[PDB]
Amino acid sequence: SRVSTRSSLAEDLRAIGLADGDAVLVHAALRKVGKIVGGPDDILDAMRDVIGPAGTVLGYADWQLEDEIRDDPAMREHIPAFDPLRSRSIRDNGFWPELIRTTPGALRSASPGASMAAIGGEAEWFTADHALDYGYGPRSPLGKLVEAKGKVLMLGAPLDTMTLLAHAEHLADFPNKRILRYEAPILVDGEKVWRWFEEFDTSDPPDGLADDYFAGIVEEFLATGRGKRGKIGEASSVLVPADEIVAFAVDWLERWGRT
Amino acid sequence: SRVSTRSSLAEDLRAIGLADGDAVLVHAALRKVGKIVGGPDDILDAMRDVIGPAGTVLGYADWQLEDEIRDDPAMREHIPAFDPLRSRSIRDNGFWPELIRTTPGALRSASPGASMAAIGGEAEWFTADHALDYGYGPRSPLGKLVEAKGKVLMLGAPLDTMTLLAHAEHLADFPNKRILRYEAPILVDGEKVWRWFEEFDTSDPPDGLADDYFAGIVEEFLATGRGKRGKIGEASSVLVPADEIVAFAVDWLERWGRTA
Ligand SMILES: CN[C@@H]1[C@@H](O)[C@@H](O[C@@H]2[C@@H](O)[C@H](O[C@H]3O[C@H](CN)CC[C@H]3N)[C@@H](NSCCNC(=O)CCNC(=O)[C@H](O)C(C)(C)COP(=O)(O)OP(=O)(O)OC[C@H]3O[C@@H](n4cnc5c(N)ncnc54)[C@H](O)[C@@H]3OP(=O)(O)O)C[C@H]2N)OC[C@]1(C)O
Ligand SMILES: CN[C@@H]1[C@@H](O)[C@@H](O[C@@H]2[C@@H](O)[C@H](O[C@H]3O[C@H](CN)CC[C@H]3N)[C@@H](NSCCNC(=O)CCNC(=O)[C@H](O)C(C)(C)COP(=O)(O)OP(=O)(O)OC[C@H]3O[C@@H](n4cnc5c(N)ncnc54)[C@H](O)[C@@H]3OP(=O)(O)O)C[C@H]2N)OC[C@]1(C)O
Ligand SMILES: [Cl-]
Ligand SMILES: [Cl-]
Repeated sequence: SRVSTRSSLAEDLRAIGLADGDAVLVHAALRKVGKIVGGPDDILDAMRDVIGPAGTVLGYADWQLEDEIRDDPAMREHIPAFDPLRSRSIRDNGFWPELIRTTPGALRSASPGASMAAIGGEAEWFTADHALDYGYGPRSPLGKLVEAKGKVLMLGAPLDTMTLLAHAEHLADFPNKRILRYEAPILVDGEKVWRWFEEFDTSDPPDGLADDYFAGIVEEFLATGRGKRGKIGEASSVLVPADEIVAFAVDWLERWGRT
Repeated sequence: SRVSTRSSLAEDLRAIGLADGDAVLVHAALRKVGKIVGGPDDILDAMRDVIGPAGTVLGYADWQLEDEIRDDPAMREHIPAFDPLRSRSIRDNGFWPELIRTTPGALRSASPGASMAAIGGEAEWFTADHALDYGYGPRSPLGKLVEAKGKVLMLGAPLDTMTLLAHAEHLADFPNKRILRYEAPILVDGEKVWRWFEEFDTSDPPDGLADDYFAGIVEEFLATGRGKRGKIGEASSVLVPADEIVAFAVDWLERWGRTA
């Protein structure tokens, strides 16, 4: 139990594989890092030191609308619409996405449940044109992370929380993919509008698979030797390439689909 | 089991005395408000609905640099400078100042430990020209709140967290006022420099007074029939005029200083 600094976190970052120009989606359990001089913003600052101004740091924001509130007819006129500039990140994703979203210069994508926050050189591209329906498919920050050959850093975070594998759930061809259909309010140029949405279910695993089955896929990909386990401060962390673990996961799901 | 809405919060705020054009400094214990459909941002939205675009909402941000870290020379090069655009509010003041600070359009003043976040029609005036030394005196959002005849809302918050009374502590003529001197990093045209600061002590009360004596002062002020109590959602709340309670508190302290 000793203090991390902005310079200290930068060298831990490089030791795990973070490099110049990297785009990296980060899932964090910030308590695992331990003591930090300047708070967790030192983590994001050290990240931008390593990747430089061309790199991008992302976080999975989502938003705070509860399903039972959304579907309560008495609540309709009182629910604030999703606003990429104002809607706060879902608390269950930890402070990290909210840390990014509230950093000046950061941007947030338009697809509510799948919304990502991004800061850095390509933050505008990663958050632009996010599909409202199927916000985990190719027209999403997750698809663009694969396209740009980005990475995913699990910063102390349990491996089941790697949202990128939901992009694999979208791409993979396996039978009986559940489809969700829901109505939610979104801000359309400043005005609240209720819009119907549809997507593949991301809150429940496919039938047969366990809730934390994302964790097993990550563990299998690391056994291939294409990842990197590393210590960020005091937090056991994993850095994996985005395109390689998506392909590994798509094949994993399609193979299971043929059983 | 009651639920607050932006609409019902605006009714509660009008009922306690918030009005069109007000400037209100808010101290909040948001848990006491109870369930809110849109989360605590409904409170800020309802307030802006009541006071209108000419009104201003404020919160007491401070910042997160700890005294033990600040004074440890082994930490000196690693401490980030205070940046009114990036330094997060001290967590001890609750989510409310950070809620305001991170709302687009909000501004945050320059005097680190005394810094305030503000949003609304006069947020720029309230946060401008905040004195680095004696940041609770006349050149501060607290002084400007008195000047603008603003209000203070304790939103479920304990009455001793009324930071406006530190402005009265600054003005009050009583003997042996403790003066604090400390060094802290700030940005001067976008570059970190360490600067020495001076102010009257706000982390400890005057010698002989309890740590929570602010609360007694507010209660004594309400005992005169000025101010107003009411429920904001489920939160027992207090709205007082800024100028009247400062004059009351300065009188209270100066009369106390003449005893013993
Ligand atoms: C419409 N909304 C959704 C919709 O989008 C859709 O949602 C899906 C969702 O349901 C799925 O969930 C399913 O799968 C998940 C994963 N298996 C489990 C639930 C299950 N139903 C979802 N799968 S994706 C999950 C993505 N999650 C993450 O990225 C988070 C990863 N992190 C962790 O898991 C951590 O373990 C965490 C839980 C966050 C707790 O860690 P910890 O508390 O230790 O650390 P934390 O990060 O919280 O920070 C603490 C320290 O931070 C410092 N701090 C905080 N604030 C500070 C401030 N202001 N200043 C300075 N410092 C600060 C501080 O040091 C803190 O420590 P301290 O407090 O001092 O002690 C896919 C989804 N799409 O369907 C459902 C909905 C509802 O419709
Ligand atoms: C350099 N820094 C300082 C320096 O400035 C100087 O500081 C002075 C300081 O030392 C003095 O302290 C002295 O006096 C104080 C007051 N008597 C006591 C200590 C003493 N030494 C100081 N005096 S003034 C203090 C001003 N304080 C306030 O304004 C706070 C008022 N509120 C309260 O007190 C509450 O009781 C509180 C503590 C906040 C707890 O309330 P609560 O539990 O209800 O928490 P919160 O309000 O945050 O609400 C939580 C809910 O909010 C929702 N939420 C949160 N986050 C959300 C997100 N992301 N999304 C959506 N919703 C969110 C949610 O519902 C939460 O609830 P849940 O978690 O879900 O259950 C003067 C100072 N100048 O000297 C010291 C230093 C260090 O040098
Ligand atoms: Cl709205
Ligand atoms: Cl409480």
